[PDB]
Amino acid sequence: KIHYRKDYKPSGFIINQVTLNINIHDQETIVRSVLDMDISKHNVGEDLVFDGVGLKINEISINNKKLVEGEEYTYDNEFLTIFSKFVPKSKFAFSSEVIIHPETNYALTGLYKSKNIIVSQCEATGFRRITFFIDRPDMMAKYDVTVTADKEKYPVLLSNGDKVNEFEIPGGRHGARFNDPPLKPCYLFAVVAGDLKHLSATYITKYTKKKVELYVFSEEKYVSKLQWALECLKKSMAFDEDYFGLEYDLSRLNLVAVSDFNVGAMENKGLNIFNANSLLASKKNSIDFSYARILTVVGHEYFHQYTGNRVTLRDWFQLTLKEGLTVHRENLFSEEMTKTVTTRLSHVDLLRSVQFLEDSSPLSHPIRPESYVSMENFYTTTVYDKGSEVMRMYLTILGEEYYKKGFDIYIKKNDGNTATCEDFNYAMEQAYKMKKADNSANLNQYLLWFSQSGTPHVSFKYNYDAEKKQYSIHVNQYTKPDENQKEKKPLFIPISVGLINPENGKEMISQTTLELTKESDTFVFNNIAVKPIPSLFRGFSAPVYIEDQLTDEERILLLKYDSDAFVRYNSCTNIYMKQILMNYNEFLKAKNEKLESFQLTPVNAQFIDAIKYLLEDPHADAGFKSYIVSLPQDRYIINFVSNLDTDVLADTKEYIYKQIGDKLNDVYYKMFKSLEAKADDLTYFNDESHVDFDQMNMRTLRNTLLSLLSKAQYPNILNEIIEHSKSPYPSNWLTSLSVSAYFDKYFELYDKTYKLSKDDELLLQEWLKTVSRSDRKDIYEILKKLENEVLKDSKNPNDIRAVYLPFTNNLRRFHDISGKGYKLIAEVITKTDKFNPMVATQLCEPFKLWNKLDTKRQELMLNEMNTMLQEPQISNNLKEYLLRLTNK
Ligand SMILES: CC(C)(C)C(=O)N[C@@H](C(=O)NO)c1ccc(-c2cccc(/C(N)=N/O)c2)cc1
Ligand SMILES: [Mg+2]
Ligand SMILES: [Zn+2]
Repeated sequence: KIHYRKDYKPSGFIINQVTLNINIHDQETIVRSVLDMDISKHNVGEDLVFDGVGLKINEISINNKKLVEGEEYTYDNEFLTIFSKFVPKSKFAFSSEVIIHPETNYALTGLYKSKNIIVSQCEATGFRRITFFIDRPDMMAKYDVTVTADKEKYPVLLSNGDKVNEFEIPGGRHGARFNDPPLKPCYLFAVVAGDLKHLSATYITKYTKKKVELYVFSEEKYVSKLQWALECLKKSMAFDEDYFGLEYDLSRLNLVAVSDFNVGAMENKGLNIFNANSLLASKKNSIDFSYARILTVVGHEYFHQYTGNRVTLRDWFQLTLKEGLTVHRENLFSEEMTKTVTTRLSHVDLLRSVQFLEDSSPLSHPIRPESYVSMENFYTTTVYDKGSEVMRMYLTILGEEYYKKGFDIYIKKNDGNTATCEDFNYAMEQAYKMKKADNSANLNQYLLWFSQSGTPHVSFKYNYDAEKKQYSIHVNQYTKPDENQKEKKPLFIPISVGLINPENGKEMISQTTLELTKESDTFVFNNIAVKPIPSLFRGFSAPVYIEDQLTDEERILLLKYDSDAFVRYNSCTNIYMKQILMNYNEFLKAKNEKLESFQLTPVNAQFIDAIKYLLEDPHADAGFKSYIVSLPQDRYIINFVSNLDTDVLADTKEYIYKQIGDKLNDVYYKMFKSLEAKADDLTYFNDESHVDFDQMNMRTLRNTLLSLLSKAQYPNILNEIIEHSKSPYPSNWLTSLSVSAYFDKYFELYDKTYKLSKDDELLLQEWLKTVSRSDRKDIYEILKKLENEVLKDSKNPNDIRAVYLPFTNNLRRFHDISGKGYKLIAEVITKTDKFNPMVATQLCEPFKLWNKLDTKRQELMLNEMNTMLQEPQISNNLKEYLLRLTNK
């Protein structure tokens, strides 16, 4: 069935109180539930219909009268229908006892078992897999939850709210009662049982001086990997206090790591549950990225406490209101904590590669969709990351002072209530009126950011009159028509701009944000002493395709002398892209015309000189340096090429890398050697509280340079690779594995790094990723080895994703013209879909670009998708996803 946003209507029923008894046993979990219910004003005497998926009914009742199946109710394993004539017309109690088995729940939705932990996951529609409920976010209720289990196996019992009772039970069992008086939607319900060890701390709030108990949990084996997460939690609480003036309102907050998790983490009230790879880390057993990952994910779930938990959603179409806004708050947090420009750059890099691809694919949708079949296919990079950019633009338009005012209005006005995207825009509009100093100013046009799909294209024309010292910027915006909107409307686009004097590299004007509200506009500047080079969309001030129309000479100057990190980064990107497009077409024509000889346009020499200039600047950011020596992501490039021949693009990249390498390899090597001391500094290796993001960036640079030098077969570089494998940092000795791919010492380091990784679950998954991403000619044989020797029949999403997803980024091998890469992944998708439809859909990501490739590869991918579609036992999740992707 298809749900439509305009069709929203309040339920005809009210659920005031939920009283749960969850009794966990060896071969079953018995769930007893009493729902104190009422009749709403929207009731028209309809049947009482509960959500309830895969529940085994022992008994159901109304006001303690046992109901008879068939006569008074029906249950089709999805909906429990109680005929209206048996439904009371005033306040009543609905009770039920059902049986579920978390032990065999491999979908990881509802209540399930992860190794030796019983854990729940209810967003979005997972609560209905635990007990009967009107499973929607506008059904707010109070929760009284009791959990019982075997004491030896599950000594630690957790749920939302305050633990009010702990008691022993005959037969070596024990129970714990949790009462949570504040109203909440059921997707925020959580329960955890297991042999958990913890680290703890006490946090005192900034303004009201409230004592908050912080707990982080994991299995005993990995308790030593919990410290950084605890630090991140404290940092998160501090930032929301310092930036937004928001304090935590509960007495206790628990973070819990589990090994089997479909996503990163979940913001269950007082009981945040994490993928282990997004909470656990140690410097000996984790790559550098884990530390940024944990900071962001812990921060993300914490910021949800206000934007998501205290102010909730009216319905699932408003998802971006809590997700886009929280990612935004998460990004502000991370930028403040890392104090490096690459943090912002990394988010732009992800958006413009992954989300832009989605936005131009058949899966394209606005951040607030008008319809859905599977809400499990709703949680997208569009909703999250474009949503975050849409939320961030409010800040750019209003400035920090008035944004904080607007955000405060939103929280104060909607605290303890459901809300919609209109509620947030309204709050922002109030601050906009204050800032603009007139009550006529509005943000009605801004709502189009929520409803209109596709990536806007913004192009520029420039003119300078030396006589009148007058400079103008003519701006045009354009969004391609798609299946969502035949006619696209102009958006409110904020363009943060600077003007650089090309003669001395100085700023010519103060900080300025151009407010483009029409299809096109001309912005004029007086008293401009000399023809400037425009610095456009500073900080990437809008989620758009930027077409600056600058010469490479101008882009080089910005790269060298502009103040804004993104514009420098983007100028470099634009120089690369122009080169990539030119060489691609040259290679393409040669292939098509079967030429015996042809010419390639060399890489701009002045550009190479500029890279060398920045690399040799001691005061330049190391992380920034790693970006400029790296070509744009393949998934970014494909947005600019029709019928992309992946082999030709691979040839293009290889030529460009070799050209730059032929001039800069000596510089690369010199830097790789000189960076070693600070990058691999071991001083704080045994201090899990000391995290230096600048240092980790230096390792990123070294490992990027090492990769370039290895591919280039730089003289005696194998020696460097061998010594690199002896480094204590996993980021280094895992890099040594992947860069050794070009040498016969590869399988030696394969065995060495495996032995180092095999005893840590998360580290082994990083090893799998490194092997999967290895630039090997025998990569298919290697994958077969991974399946037979390591992966086997594991149902762990982390294991499966680790083995297969990095390989799909192998431009040359995954897109083998035989189609065997497409066939391989499709088999894994179909296989995975049998027990975990959600992860199966995640594994479909490489097919998202299917209609952007050359016609042969289009046919190959389409055939595999249609083959998957013809699987008799295909899930609703996978089917709907593939149907949309293939325009059926
Ligand atoms: C930060 C990251 C995106 C990695 C994450 O962990 N997000 C979760 C979140 O919002 N935590 O607060 C997240 C991501 C997806 C989902 C979700 C919920 C329901 C369905 C689906 C789904 N079907 N994805 O394909 C995905 C739930 C939580
Ligand atoms: Mg403070
Ligand atoms: Zn979230």
